[PDB]
Amino acid sequence: ASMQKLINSVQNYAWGSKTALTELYGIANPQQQPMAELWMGAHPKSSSRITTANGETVSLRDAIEKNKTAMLGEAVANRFGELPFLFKVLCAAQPLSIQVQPNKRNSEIGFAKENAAPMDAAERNYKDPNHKPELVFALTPFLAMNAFREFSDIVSLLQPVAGAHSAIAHFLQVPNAERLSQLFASLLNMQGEEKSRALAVLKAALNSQQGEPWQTIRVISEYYPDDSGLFSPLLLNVVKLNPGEAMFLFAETPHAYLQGVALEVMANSDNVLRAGLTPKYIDIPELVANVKFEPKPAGELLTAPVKSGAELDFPIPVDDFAFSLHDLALQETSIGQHSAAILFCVEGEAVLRKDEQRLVLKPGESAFIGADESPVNASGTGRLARVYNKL
Repeated sequence: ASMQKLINSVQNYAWGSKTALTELYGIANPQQQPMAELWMGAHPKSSSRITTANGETVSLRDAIEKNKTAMLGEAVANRFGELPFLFKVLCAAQPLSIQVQPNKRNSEIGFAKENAAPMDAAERNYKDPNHKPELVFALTPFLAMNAFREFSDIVSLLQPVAGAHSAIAHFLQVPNAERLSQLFASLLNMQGEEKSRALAVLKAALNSQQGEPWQTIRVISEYYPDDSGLFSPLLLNVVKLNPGEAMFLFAETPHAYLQGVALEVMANSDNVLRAGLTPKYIDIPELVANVKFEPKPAGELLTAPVKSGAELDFPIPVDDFAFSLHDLALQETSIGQHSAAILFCVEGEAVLRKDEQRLVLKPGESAFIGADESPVNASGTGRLARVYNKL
């Protein structure tokens, strides 16, 4: 088959929505399980599968291993040696942890620092030496946090909780990167009476303070009542993405997914440094060494796409992946790339054609197109999301 309909894995993590994938796409869930992530790719823990001329399904990862140049293209093959991204539908029924991704050089350093002394333990920050760029694209209204607010923005939000902790008063007297870093670390490091004081003062402020981000803190607090993370909407931008909007998650920058359904594209790494809204241990010094305490203004948070014909590209400052949306109509458009691609039906209904082969995708279904099989022609109605490499 020139085009391969994907059989995909759904991770049933405890935080997933019991309904989102069913409401959006008709995906069955009779056991009423939490369906947290739908994986499109070649991850070894749970690769997508494809069907052979034969009738057998095979791992997409194994099929790529067997024919890398043909499937990935020479460029991706020689640079990555594998499908360099994982593509997901994320369906957060509750807020998730704050995270930070180290950049490439520090991932390499950290990965070698740690090898020299316990793989799947919980002081293991670097499970690998790859970086982890990500893009999120909203499928329903998507509440997230991303990056530090402008300092005057933080100063204004902290005033009502100045008495919460002395690190707050400290930042207020001189609101700079250094004191923001001390504040961030002190908040995460709070214990016992120090922490309960800080949390008591924050909970009370929620009665005197209306609107955002206070409202966001209320939402988080239903799931994380004793977490120092509750201060983070006062330091970090809270953003509500409308469906069709995207944000690229830069390295060294805190972020969190709080509510709603999105597509996510990432490079392949299981590194994560957590920075709150988690019960796990956090290595605060390592976290701090990997955060850029530089404000990001709200106007620069969303990725500005570029529209050319039926294609809306989302420019990504990283090589690991690219991402585009394709408006479908009756007349075919050619969708071609020098890499492997995964095409995913966001809404409507797509007919892919490659010569005589016709493959129909309904919303939520996806197909893999090997490098040797580009281009394919698309028609129908709605939109197709495409993940690929521009290299």
